[PDB]
Parts: sequence; C-alpha cells; structure tokens
Amino acid sequence: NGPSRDVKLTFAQIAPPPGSMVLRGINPNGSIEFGMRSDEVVTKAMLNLEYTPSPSLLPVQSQLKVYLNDELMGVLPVTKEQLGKKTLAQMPINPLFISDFNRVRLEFVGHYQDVCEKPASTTLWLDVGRSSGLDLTYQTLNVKNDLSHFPVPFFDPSDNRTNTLPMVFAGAPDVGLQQASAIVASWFGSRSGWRGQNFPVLYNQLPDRNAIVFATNDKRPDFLRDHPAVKAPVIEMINHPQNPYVKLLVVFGRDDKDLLQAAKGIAQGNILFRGESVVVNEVKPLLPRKPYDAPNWVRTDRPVTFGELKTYEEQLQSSGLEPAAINVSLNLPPDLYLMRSTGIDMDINYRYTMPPVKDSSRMDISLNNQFLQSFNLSDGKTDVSIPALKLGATNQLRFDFEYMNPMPGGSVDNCITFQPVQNHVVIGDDSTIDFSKYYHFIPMPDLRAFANAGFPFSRMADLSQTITVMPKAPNEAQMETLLNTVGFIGAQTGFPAINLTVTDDGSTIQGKDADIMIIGGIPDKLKDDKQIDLLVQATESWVKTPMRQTPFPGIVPDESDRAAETRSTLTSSGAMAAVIGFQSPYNDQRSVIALLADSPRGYEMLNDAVNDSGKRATMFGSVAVIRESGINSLRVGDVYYVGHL
Amino acid sequence: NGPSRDVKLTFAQIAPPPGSMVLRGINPNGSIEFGMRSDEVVTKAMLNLEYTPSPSLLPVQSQLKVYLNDELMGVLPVTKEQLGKKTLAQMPINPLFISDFNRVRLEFVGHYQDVCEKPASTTLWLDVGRSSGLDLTYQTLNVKNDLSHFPVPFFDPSDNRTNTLPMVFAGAPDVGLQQASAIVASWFGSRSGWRGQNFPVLYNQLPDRNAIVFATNDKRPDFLRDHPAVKAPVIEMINHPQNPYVKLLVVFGRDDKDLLQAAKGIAQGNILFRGESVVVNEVKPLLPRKPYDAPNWVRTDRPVTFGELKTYEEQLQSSGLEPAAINVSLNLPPDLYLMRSTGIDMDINYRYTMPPVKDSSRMDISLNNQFLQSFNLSSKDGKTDVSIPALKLGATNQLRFDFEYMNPMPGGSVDNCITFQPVQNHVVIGDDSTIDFSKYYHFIPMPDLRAFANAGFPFSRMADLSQTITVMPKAPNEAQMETLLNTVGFIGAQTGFPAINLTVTDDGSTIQGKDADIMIIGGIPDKLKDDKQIDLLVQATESWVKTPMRQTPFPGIVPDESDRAAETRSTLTSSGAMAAVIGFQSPYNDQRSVIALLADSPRGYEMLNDAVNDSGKRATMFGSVAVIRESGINSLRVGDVYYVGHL
Repeated sequence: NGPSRDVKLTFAQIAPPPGSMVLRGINPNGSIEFGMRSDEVVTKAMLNLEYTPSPSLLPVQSQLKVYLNDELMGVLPVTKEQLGKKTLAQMPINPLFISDFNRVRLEFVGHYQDVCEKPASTTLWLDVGRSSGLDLTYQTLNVKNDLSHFPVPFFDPSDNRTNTLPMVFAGAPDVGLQQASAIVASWFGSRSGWRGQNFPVLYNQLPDRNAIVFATNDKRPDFLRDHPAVKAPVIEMINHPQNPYVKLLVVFGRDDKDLLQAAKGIAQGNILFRGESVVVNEVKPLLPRKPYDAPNWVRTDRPVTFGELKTYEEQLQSSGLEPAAINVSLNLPPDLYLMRSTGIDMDINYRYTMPPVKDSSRMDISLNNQFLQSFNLSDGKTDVSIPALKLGATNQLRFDFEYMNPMPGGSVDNCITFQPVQNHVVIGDDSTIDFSKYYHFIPMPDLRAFANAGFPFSRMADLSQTITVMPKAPNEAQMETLLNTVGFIGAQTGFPAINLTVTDDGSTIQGKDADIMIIGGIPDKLKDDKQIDLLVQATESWVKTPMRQTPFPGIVPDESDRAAETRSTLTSSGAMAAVIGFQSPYNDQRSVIALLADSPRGYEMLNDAVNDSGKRATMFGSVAVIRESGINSLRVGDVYYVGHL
Repeated sequence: NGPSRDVKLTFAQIAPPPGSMVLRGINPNGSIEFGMRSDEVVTKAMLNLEYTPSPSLLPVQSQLKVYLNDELMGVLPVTKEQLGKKTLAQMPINPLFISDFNRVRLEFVGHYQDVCEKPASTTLWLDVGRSSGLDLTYQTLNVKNDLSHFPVPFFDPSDNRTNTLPMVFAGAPDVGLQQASAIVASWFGSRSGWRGQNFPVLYNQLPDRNAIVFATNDKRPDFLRDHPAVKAPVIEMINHPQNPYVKLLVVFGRDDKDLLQAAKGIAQGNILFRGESVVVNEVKPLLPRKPYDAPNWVRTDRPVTFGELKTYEEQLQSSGLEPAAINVSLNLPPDLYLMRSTGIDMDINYRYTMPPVKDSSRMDISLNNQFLQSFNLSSKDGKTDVSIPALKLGATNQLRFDFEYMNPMPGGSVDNCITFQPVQNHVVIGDDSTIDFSKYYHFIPMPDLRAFANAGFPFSRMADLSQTITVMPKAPNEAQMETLLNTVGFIGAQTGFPAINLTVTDDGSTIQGKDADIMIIGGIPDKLKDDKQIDLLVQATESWVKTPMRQTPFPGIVPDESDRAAETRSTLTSSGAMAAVIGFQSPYNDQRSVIALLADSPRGYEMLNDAVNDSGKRATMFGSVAVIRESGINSLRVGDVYYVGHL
C-alpha cells in the first residue's frame, strides 16, 4: 500500500568523483554507498553493470563478486567471447539484507598468467563505466505518529537527496510568525547540513510531502477550523486528511509570542519530546554566546586536535595493499589574517609499517588537492608549517602514503610466486594544529564569504546582532527567499539562528549596531546611489564596471583596479536577481547584504540559486547577477575592513 | 534537424607541435583535447588510429586503452602478426558522453618479459602517427533566441577556429556607424583573444552565418522593413528569414549617436543583458584610464605574483613519474627600456618531493627555449633570486620550469630481480613567487612595426584608444571597412579592453595640430605624403622603396643609425598585387607615430586582410616597412630613427 516511487541511482552521483572505477590487482574493491529513509521498504532492487574486462584475463579463473553488506548476491564470470568486449549484466538484489545504510562492494579477481603471474601489473583490469546504476522502488510505510522519533519523519540522517520541507502558513504572516518560521528553518538546515535544504511556502494549501503548520488561534489556517482552541503553545503531529501516509506538524499558540516560544523550544529543547501533543511552557537562556563560536567551525581559543575533526570512526587509519588516502576536513571561518606570514604549524604524529629495506616509499601531505610536502619513511612528531595560500572557508587535508614494495621475482630460469603482503597506516587522534596565531581582520565588500560561509551574519552562531527587513504583507516568494537564506546560513554553521531580529520598518535600522539583510527591497533611507550598485526598479537597471576584471586576483586586494569606471544603465523585459554587498552608513564594521529580484521569475531564480550549492560556490566579488543563463559576479565598489588590527 | 558539417581534424594540430606521440614506460599517457561549441551536438564520433608497436611487446599482455572522459570506449590489443608493422584501427566513440571540453587519453601498457621487465625501459614503446585524427559531424540545433547567453550564440569560448563574424551594413556607412562597428569589433576581438578574429563586411546582402546588422531608423538594410521605428537604441536578437537556425543581432537606433551609445553599452554593459530587445538609455564613464594599463598585460605599478599569470587553477602543479614542464605565459609591454642589462630579479619559491639520495635531479628555467639557470633538488625550496637578462624579452614570451628527475629505481642482484611499481613524484611552484617590473622606464625607438604587429603598442598605449585617430576615405568600400575592423579587433585582442574612446575621421583636417596617433587605412592624405619619412609609397601601379645599406638576420638590441641609413631609393611599376605597412613619425607632435596600411588593387586588400588576420603572418613583420606579396611578407628597416617615450 501507499505510493511507489521508482528510483534510478546512476553510478555518477553515488560513486567517488573520478566518474568511473577501475579494479586492478592491488585495488580490486569498488564501493558504492546508499541509504534507506528508515520509514520505507525497498522492493524489486536490481543492479545493472556495463563493464569492460581485460583481454588477457582467463575466462573461468577470473570473475567478479557483488557483496551487499558482506553478503554475496551473485558471482559473474567472464566468458571467452566477452573477454574484451563491452559486457552488460543485470543482477537481482535480495531486498531482505538491505538496511538503513548499505554498502555494495564489488571485488575483482583476475589471473592473466598461471605459473608466474605478478600482482600490481597493469595488464589485468576490469572497469565499470558510469552508465550503470541501481534500480530500486521504495515503498512508503505508516509511522507510529510518535514525536519521540523526531525529526525522523521530516529529516532522516540516512538520506542523500535534498530535504524539501514545505511550510504552510496562514496567509500574510506578521513579524513574529516570520521569525518563528525562520528559526525552525534554521534548525532544520543545521540538522541537514550538506544534504541541501529547501523550504517551499504555501498559504491554505496542503502539500504532498511532510510539512509544518503554524497556527495562532486567531488566524487559523485551512483544515484546522475544527480543531479546538488551546490554552498554551502545543506541538502536535497529526495525519493528513486526504492521504494518511504523509504527516503534518501543527504548531499552535495564543499569539505570535507563544508561537515564537514554541519555535525556540522546538529548536533547542527537542531531545525530550514524548508521545504526542508536547506542551512547551518555559524556555529561557542562561548566558549569551561567544563570538566565532560555531559547532562546525574550528575552535580558535585553544589548539585543536584531530580527535575533534574526525566525524567518523576509522578515518585516521587504512589498510590493504594500496592504503587509501586519509582525508581530514577543516572548516575554518573566512575571517583570517596573518601579518607574520609564517604559516600555521601542526604536529603530525604519523606511524606506519617499517618496510624491509629503504626503497624511497613516502607520504605526501596535500591541501585543497594541491601537493604541500613529502616525508620519506625512514613514530614521529614532525612539525609541518602549512603555507597559508588556499585557506579559505573550507578545505581538505589529505595524507597519501605512497608505497612500492621491492618484492623479488627470481631468476630467468626460476620465477618465484607468492601473495603480496598488506600494510596498515594510522595518523592517531593526538596530532594538534595551532589556529590561535591568526587575527580576524579582512576587507569585506565581497559575497564569496557570504555564499560559502555567511560571514557578516554568522559572526555569532545564534545571529544575535542580525536585522532582516521584510516588506509589508510579504508574498510566498519573499518568504521562501528568507527561509532559504536563513536555512543556508544555519547549515553553514552548526547552530540554529534563534536570536535573529526580523523587522518591517526602517525606523528600527536607524541607530542600531547590527548587520542588515535586505530581502524584499531596499528602503528609502538606503540606496543613496553611493557605494550601492544594481538598483532594480522592476523596469530598468544600472551596473558599474570596476575598470578591470582579472581572474584569480592576489591574496591582498588592490584599490587601483577595484574602482568604478562606467555606469551602464538599460531597460529590459526579462528577469534577473541581484546580490549586492556594501557598507552600512550607521556603523563602519557592520555591512548590508541585499538579495533582490525584479519579477516573480526573478524571485524563483534567486530562490533556486540560494537553495542549490553548485551555483552558489561560483559567487564572489561585491555584485552577483543571476539571469536565465546562470550567475555572473564582479568585484566593484569601495573596500572596508572588518576587524581590529 | 539542420545542416550537418563534416570535419576531420588530425592529430597534427590538436597534439603538441611535434605531432607524433611516443608512449613509453615513463609517460604512457597521450592527450588529445577538443571543445564543443555548446550549440551543435555530435552525431558520428569516429576515431581513426595509425600506430606502430614495438616488436618486443607481448601480443596479449600488451594493449592500448582509449578513454574519452576517463571512460573506456574501447581497448585495442596487440596481435603477433602486427608486432612490428604499421597498424590502422577504427574506434566508434560513444557520443552520449561528450561534454563542453573532451580529453581523449591513450594509455599504453607494456610487457616484453615475464620474469622481470625493466621499468621505464626503452624497448617498450608504441608510437602513433600524426595522421590518426577523429572523424565527427556536428548537427546544429535550435537556439533559445535570448540575449541572456550573449555572446554565446555569436561567439563560443570552447571553439578553436577563427570566429568569422560578418558585420552587415546598409551601404556607405557614416562616421558614427563606422566607430560603432569598430567598438563592437574591438570588444568581440578582446573576448576572442588568441583564437583570431575575422570580420567580413557585407553591404545590403544577407549572410548564412551568425552576423550583426546595423540600423538607424533611416537607410535600413532593406530587409528589416515592416519593423516599427524605435525611439532608443534597442538591441534585438532575431532569426534569419531564410533559415531560422542562424541568428542575427540587430542594432537599431534613431541616429548615428544612438548607434554609438548601443555599441558602448554592448562593450561595457553586457553583464546585465537579459531576455531580448534590450534597450539602453544611458552609458556614461566615471573616470578615465591610465597609460600602459591593459587587462591582459602585466601591471607595472608593483611587483606582480604568479597568481595573476595562471589563467587556470592547476597550471603551476604537475604530477606523474616525470612531471611535465610548467609553462607560465606573461605578456609584458614592449616599452620596457632595459638596455642597461640590469636584469629582472624574481624570487621563486618552488616546492618538490625530496628524492631519497642526491642524484643530480634538478630544475631548469627556460625563456623561449633558452636556459636561464638550473637549481639542484638536493640543496636541503627557498626564495631563490633569479636574474633574467632583458636581452631576449619580447612582448609575448613565456617562462618554463622543467623538473628533470634521475629516479634511481633499483634492479636487484645478479641472481634476484626485484620487480615493483615505480612511485610517482609531485611538484608545485606556488603563487607566492613574485617578479618585479616597477623599477623600469618606458623609452624605445619607434621606427618599427614589430611592436605594432605584436601587442599593437603605438595605438594601444592607452587601453581605450583615447588619443587614437583613424582616417578613412570618402564612402569606404567593403575592403577598407573590412581591414579597419580587422586591425581594430586585432588591437583589441592583443589588449584586454575594447577600443571605445577612439576617433574615426573621413578627412585629414582634424589631424592638423592634434596630439594623437594617426592610422591610415586607405590612402595617405596629400598633406602627409610630402614628408621624407615615407619609405614605401604604393600608388596606382607605381611603387618606390629605399634600402638600409645592410641587413643582418639577428640585429642587436641597441639600434645604430649607420646600419639603417637610407640608400638607393628605387622605383618601379607593375600590374600585380602588393600591400604595404609603413610606420614613421608625425610632423605635428614629434612624439606620435603614424602607421599606414596601403593597398592598390582589391587582391592587395584581400592579401592585407589575410596577413593582418592571423598571427602566423604578423609574427614575420618587423623593421620599419613591410611589403606583402604573393610570396609572403618581407620587411626592412630604413629611414631615420626617433626615440619615443620618456628617459
């Protein structure tokens, strides 16, 4: 029973990003990870494989396995007729052994010779193209409607696709309802993370997927007039009237303040939800939050070790003939400045297997897929000084242990045969890396830090000093934009934006020390035509060219190039979205980020750009124009520095 | 559907200059790169290979794999019969995996012995000839017809051939239309770059490719009829009446000034073009530019680092058993006066993998296949100070770092052969290395057109060509406008900024006593031909030229008035075709060069266009005067010498 959704997971979107996988004699294991939502069951799962073997393989003494969680579903041999030709084969997968997180590992065995075959040879191989994929049909089930499994029915940690969570309001939400929805969206985005977050908004329209309903006891939305009035803000999870297989989270409250309290409780106090109709009464804070204090970001007050950067169990160790590279991800804030220019120093405590004779087997430490240093294996506390040349908002530190075993091969008349021995490597969760020798001072008119990390607004993980303006009685598009940008800012960090301030009139902006986030439109007191570009009046627009556009500028920007040259104004008939970052006239340190659009199609394109991440990482400079043909960015305007010294 | 053109590109051009690629045990990977126009789909994708293996290779244990985008299309095994004979093969490439940029990779696996094969040996080799290219067809689809993708429908950065963008007019263009077309051509050439730009000129006729038509609400091309009269410079993107596959960019307007406004907007305000029928209303500048400031030339205000000389992301890093040569192309202006031979001092900071033992592994620096210096890889990195003598720096040179590794892999004893896999070594240069050019001055002799053929110095001293005046004849024909557009686009492509503030005049009355360079496209005015610095004059079947009294194939860096003295002015007449490129001093300012591009017959104009279009011919241009005939370009340095610049 319930709707059935056919799913085809191509080999490109689930395998590592070389596209295809090659199974040699030293690396014959090819892994593919997928997951189950924990509320659906997989039925009629089949694995297609379009692979090419090597022509030097033996027909019967060389086959390939298909292991599903250490369970052999079937073995495929290579016939003499299909030794070098393209081979297509479909294998039925038993859905009984499927679990929440499954790993299909293909093991390849090959024997090009029979009396003197040598491993690590490039004559035997079997490569699977990226045209294959898994074909499986998920079948939804009926959950127990228990709030203890929260946010299980709305967000599962075993999923890989974007988390689309529509939020149905009651129509024209006021500032309080907007703030509550923003807090909930920030929490959901922080829980999701890299999976992607999308928050559609509808008015008096029940969606197909699981959604969250917001009520006020006065402006009751549709299909809730029959529900009786409440005395306190309650959180209830009821079924959808049409189809019970989708669940709706109804939030009630006497007024907007009770709704905000309920949202705050859902954000923080969600570890003790019990049964159904949870009543939240008292949620108060004890102490404020320190700046630059985000879970995902690295701690700068003390030296950080590798134990707090694992997010895994066996990440700092490997095995096998060719020990895979050990990757550790460092999430640093985009506000880092070093005048000493000596570079960050780390104490590596790597250990390895002592080879028989020194054969120049090495280990390479690389950063951002760029070689950094090498160390010969001939168990240490090496001090490595990383030159700060690509340390942005996110990077990857990769230790690759390159080995070559000087194994003998006998004489011309007597060749010896054996099996190659494996070697293990491990770094150890005790290697520290210093990050307190850096300062927080950067020239910040650009949008790269905002698109990648949300710096001007995510200085405090809770967004305490953040004022977001919104037009009077917003429509669905502006609310969707606000929810999406807030969820993105929350996902870049690890804490929900709970203390954000949503306003509607510009009077509150006057005389207030906090960053500004324009969504609907720039107010009258702003857009003084100074240090502001891309004013779009829904009819025409003008853009300034900064006298030069050179890719890959220097680390420290120059002011002779970043200067307005010509102001080109023009009227059009299409749709565009403008992301503009500039300085606030009230405070020098604070900034103003404006995401505006000219037409409903422009708002849709802006929401799509903010939702995804492929088109967001390619945004930099102080101005970004998103048109029907993609996003183009440029760096124009004055330069103002945020930070002390 | 649509027309399907068949092109068979060979490995002679899409491969390194040597053409043939030999796959050995050190670099068994051969690369062949080609782009996709993003507007036409591939439908045939057939590859032809002509390869010769080595006789020592084993038949079955050796083979040749062919990846398209890291996906194995097909594998060709060696056969005992074709062990040492030339082998021809055909491969059907799957067009369902083509992308904007495809890199076909040929990998060679070698096995000549079973017990012990010496890695990186010389007996293992499989060569491929330079007549083994691909055969593929392109089927053009229907474009969405929107300006948001502009200038993709009219110029794609993925192609490699010259973008022939024919510009259409209505006959007898005026000065405003001339300068507007020049601005558009300059912007298109700047966007194209080294791809080469050709701008054919059509009058009142319709092309068969992507073109740009101009209109002023008056004197229209006669095929824009029934179109409403516009009140502003609207820019629409309409289809061709004959076949809707090719698109035509129509630039309407009210007068000749509106066309100039539209051209300026297209050149500078092309970032917010959306939908179709984009109408500009105001495009004004905020501040002027500075001399010797081009988006493509290096900046002399301060020492520039290697981070601005990349044009890529992984250019300064290479991997493999033998890392490839790291090439960085820096284009400096030819005005640098370094006759003192002080040398450019650069602080290079290179990182590499330390070998197990000092084994003469070293890096070599080269400047145009030269040898600047060598640094051993056993010095136990660092800010190495390298002094490059300026006695060879031109205007489009490059710098090549070659890391030669003497990888000492063991081989075992006399009785035991130790076989293994050779570990690779990486290498990176880094973006922290710097090279200074601010401590130099601008002062050079300019009775020379080499700096004009390369980097277009005289006119491109300023990026926007502010003080640049181009004279034109009365009612220019197709050839004159074509050569004007071609030279303007070439100047714009050599630089990075479009020529916007240049002046185009139909008479020599404005150049009298005006501080600006002079570019003669047609004939020399009667007032300027009285000068004595006219080395070569091309009249109606009457040409004369002087002789420098000597000519060395490799002249010194310092000019000598004695070696280039004028002697034996010889005149003659004929009935052939010949174009002339002359450069002399202006008699109005004493520090501004006048360059003229003369031609007499239409064949001469076509020859001049073909010469100034491609860089292969322009590279041969040097000296003070150049003659272009059916046999090519021959240049000589005659006349007096005048030193332009300061100090």
